[PDB]
Amino acid sequence: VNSFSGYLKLTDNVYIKNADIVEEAKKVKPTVVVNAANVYLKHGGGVAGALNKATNNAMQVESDDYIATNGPLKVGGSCVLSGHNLAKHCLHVVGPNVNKGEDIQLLKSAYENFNQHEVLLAPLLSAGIFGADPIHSLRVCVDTVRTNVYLAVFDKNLYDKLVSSFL
Ligand SMILES: OC[C@H](C[C@H]1CCCO1)Nc1ncnc2[nH]ccc12
Ligand SMILES: [Cl-]
Repeated sequence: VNSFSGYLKLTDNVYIKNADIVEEAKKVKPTVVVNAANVYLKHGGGVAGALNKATNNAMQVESDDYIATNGPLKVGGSCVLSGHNLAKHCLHVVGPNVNKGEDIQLLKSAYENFNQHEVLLAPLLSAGIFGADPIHSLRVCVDTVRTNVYLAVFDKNLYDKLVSSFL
């Protein structure tokens, strides 16, 4: 039993809800919140910009030190950093950004990072401003993640479409 509430259950392990991920994490304080990151950990917009704003830019300051030490992530890769005031940890995961010409096949690799964590709050990878088809991202999530994932969907019209179209 966990404290996630109001989710629709899609499979044995994937749950979904219409929610603002910033407000969800603040309420639940999950062990792991997933950020929709880029390889530079520059948290400018979309989920990333919103999560960073909620930390009063502490996420960005931590991220800049991480990059200065380690260099950029790989597309499809991840790193674990602090969750600041939102969660114990933030798993920064880089899904392909179609608006940059990145290979959509890397979306499965990106979701594989979730399997290193028993329970996660997360957005749909490569959705929103990353330019991929969200119905596709949900399908890859369900077919790749085996741990317990609670998916927050910002857009109301999008959430209803994912549920109604889910197989
Ligand atoms: O796939 C990531 C989605 C994409 C959106 C853009 C259009 C339809 O869905 N973004 C977010 N999902 C959940 N919480 C969020 N908080 C801030 C942004 C955000
Ligand atoms: Cl977005």
